Amino acid sequence: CPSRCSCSGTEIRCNSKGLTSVPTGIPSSATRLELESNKLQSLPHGVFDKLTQLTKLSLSSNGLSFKGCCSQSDFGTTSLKYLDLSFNGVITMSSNFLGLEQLEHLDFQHSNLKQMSEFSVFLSLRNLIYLDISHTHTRVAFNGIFNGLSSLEVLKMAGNSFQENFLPDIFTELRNLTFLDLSQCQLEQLSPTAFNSLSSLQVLNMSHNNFFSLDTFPYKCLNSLQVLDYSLNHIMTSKKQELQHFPSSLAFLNLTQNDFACTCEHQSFLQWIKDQRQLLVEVERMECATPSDKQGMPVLSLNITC
Ligand SMILES: *[C@@H]1O[C@H](CO[C@H]2O[C@@H](C)[C@@H](O)[C@@H](O)[C@@H]2O)[C@@H](O[C@@H]2O[C@H](CO)[C@@H](O[C@@H]3O[C@H](CO)[C@@H](O)[C@H](O)[C@@H]3O)[C@H](O)[C@H]2NC(C)=O)[C@H](O)[C@H]1NC(C)=O
Ligand SMILES: *[C@@H]1O[C@H](CO)[C@@H](O[C@@H]2O[C@H](CO)[C@@H](O[C@@H]3O[C@H](CO)[C@@H](O)[C@H](O)[C@@H]3O)[C@H](O)[C@H]2NC(C)=O)[C@H](O)[C@H]1NC(C)=O
Ligand SMILES: *[C@@H]1O[C@H](CO)[C@@H](O[C@@H]2O[C@H](CO)[C@@H](O)[C@H](O)[C@H]2NC(C)=O)[C@H](O)[C@H]1NC(C)=O
Ligand SMILES: *[C@@H]1O[C@H](CO)[C@@H](O[C@@H]2O[C@H](CO)[C@@H](O)[C@H](O)[C@H]2NC(C)=O)[C@H](O)[C@H]1NC(C)=O
Repeated sequence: CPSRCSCSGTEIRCNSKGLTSVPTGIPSSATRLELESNKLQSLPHGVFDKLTQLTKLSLSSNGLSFKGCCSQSDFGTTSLKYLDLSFNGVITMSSNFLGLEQLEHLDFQHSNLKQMSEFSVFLSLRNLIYLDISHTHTRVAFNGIFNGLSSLEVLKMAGNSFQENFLPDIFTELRNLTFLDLSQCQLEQLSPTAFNSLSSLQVLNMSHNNFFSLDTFPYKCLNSLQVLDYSLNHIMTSKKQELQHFPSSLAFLNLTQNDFACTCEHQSFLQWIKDQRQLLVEVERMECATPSDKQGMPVLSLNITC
């Protein structure tokens, strides 16, 4: 077993050891390798060339930058199923996962991704089930960003942003999605058809965007949806005057910490909000932001009159 590592079968873990270099003598038989929470600032060229049996690799939480990710030439193996490069430096995409088509789990969270959003870099990853590109300084504009991800079930993309603060139809190929995190993306508007193909979606996180309205129409097709998180937006009205119901599958609607406008101008919307009581969570944290004389009051404890 390499120095400062723990070995079990073909698995090697060398985590939180303050390592500045990759341990020497890692055997070619290794199938899983974790070097997480260390101080690796660079990897010598072809350091992984002998690790041809690797199915799992995590380099999470180091100071690594990749001038050309990601390919079998970068990691030696062509049988990688799990790659975690989260909490690192700059990751530039020069190769579209050449030789890494077996990937099932991919994590880039809190690393600065470059040359990804303008292209369809995931085109070959027909087996990918989990993708995390949260907080990657990604500006979404090109609609084909996720082309190829037919099998995807979990998509986390929190802490990014969209051209024109607009959510386009970027999920149309992702029919197997069960979890979608779009929180903290500065969103203000969405395509009415953005979620129409997502019949298996169970959790949709829209928390801490910049929406001023809430409607039921974009969620009409979401007949597997259980949790809808709209906390921390600026919701005070709806596009449509006549709001319907959310899908019957829905169990939780989070509207806490929205800047509700408790005025006669929004009597109808607020009445509809009251009627969603059985869906709502922590109702004490649903408070009026305006007008001044009602600021801080729980929305459900108010009867607005004109
Ligand atoms: C927010 O509003 C609700 C409902 O609004 C109704 O309030 C009543 C008083 C009336 O003006 C009506 O036109 C409104 O639509 C308030 O809930 C109601 O509270 C009153 C007073 O406690 C209840 O009245 C009582 O009714 C029973 C018979 O049902 C009588 O025996 C009593 O004498 C008494 O009059 C009424 O039942 C409540 N409504 C129901 C059934 O939930 C609520 O208090 C109010 N909140 C505030 C303070 O803003
Ligand atoms: C708005 O309200 C919803 C519903 O109460 C909150 O959703 C909750 O979010 C947390 C954190 O994501 C979930 O906890 C997670 O649970 C799974 C196990 O199911 C576990 O693997 C994770 O480690 C984590 O603990 C929780 O399940 C979820 N609640 C429900 C009922 O779905 C949400 O946090 C609220 N939003 C904000 C910003 O407060
Ligand atoms: C989407 O998910 C479903 C599972 O709900 C996949 O369908 C299964 O596919 C396997 C073969 O890999 C079959 O053995 C199962 O019988 C299928 N389940 C049923 C009953 O439909 C489907 O392949 C996934 N789609 C993609 C493109 O990955
Ligand atoms: C939606 O995303 C937000 C973050 O954008 C989640 O809220 C955070 O939850 C974690 C627990 O995993 C806490 O450590 C943070 O303090 C929370 N942050 C905020 C914004 O208060 C939220 O849990 C997500 N919702 C769902 C349903 O998963």
